[PDB]
Amino acid sequence: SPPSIQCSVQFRPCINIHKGKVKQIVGSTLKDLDPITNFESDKSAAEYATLYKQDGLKGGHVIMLGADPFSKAASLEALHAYPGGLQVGGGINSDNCLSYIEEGASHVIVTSYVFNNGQMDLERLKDLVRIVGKERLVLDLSCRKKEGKYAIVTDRWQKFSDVSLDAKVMEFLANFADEFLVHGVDVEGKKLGIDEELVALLGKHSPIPVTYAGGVTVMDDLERIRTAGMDNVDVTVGSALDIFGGNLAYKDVVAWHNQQKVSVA
Ligand SMILES: NC(=O)c1ncn([C@@H]2O[C@H](COP(=O)(O)O)[C@@H](O)[C@H]2O)c1/N=C/N[C@@H]1O[C@H](COP(=O)(O)O)[C@@H](O)[C@H]1O
Ligand SMILES: [Cl-]
Ligand code: NA
Repeated sequence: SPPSIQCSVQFRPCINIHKGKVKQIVGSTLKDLDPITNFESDKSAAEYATLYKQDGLKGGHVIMLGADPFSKAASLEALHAYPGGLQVGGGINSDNCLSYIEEGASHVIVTSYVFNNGQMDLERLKDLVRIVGKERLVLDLSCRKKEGKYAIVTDRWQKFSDVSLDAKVMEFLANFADEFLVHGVDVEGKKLGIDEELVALLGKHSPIPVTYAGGVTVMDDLERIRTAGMDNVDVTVGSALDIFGGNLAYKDVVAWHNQQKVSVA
């Protein structure tokens, strides 16, 4: 709870593009293998990107949710507005991963492509690193408590894998990923608070930077990210931000992000 001169928890914004529009939803209600929608807008994804660039927020992510091809064009708008500022995910694979780097993304975020038959596919994973480099790959290990563990979920969170999120998995995938992104899908988009157990896990055993996402609702929940995460876990807020129809002031969340860069001088 008291500040840290060494560590600084980053706010990592998001842009959730579904069927061509910017939305925030309860992602666990997507059934495309109607989702509960928290917010829709016709504002171009490029305007959210420009806002983040203005406030110096780096390492946020654009998600192309679903197969609709108009989501691809809206994502390139945001990446073109904020070159190098955004990670981009949503159906990244071997054949298109490099293309997203060449459109201004700093990273691609991957889950489903590196999973086959419920297992981590080592050869697919090595193909990403070969093409884009580990430094431009983010692995998303979003998960859901199942039989006492955190099972990783694939295919837009509509399939349980057979890999559980634990220390041994993170030590291994860290040889292939610059960073980890982890949604607590049970609580995601539902504006009810966060998963403290998952954040505590991510902060104890992740050897590379890890962003938690899901259910951040009030400013006090940002202080739990610090507390449970031992100042090791970055945090995403989506459905609660006032710019996505919530009650949480985006400007307050930015101020909190800058308050974490504590300088003695
Ligand atoms: N059903 C889904 O919604 C879904 N499924 C997968 N993704 C992401 O897409 C990316 C690519 O996955 P693959 O296509 O490679 O499997 C990965 O990062 C996935 O986690 C999904 N979308 C996540 N959306 C994010 O949920 C967060 C909101 O938080 P909140 O404060 O609580 O409102 C923000 O990060 C939103 O952009
Ligand atoms: Cl699979
Ligand atoms: Na959401």
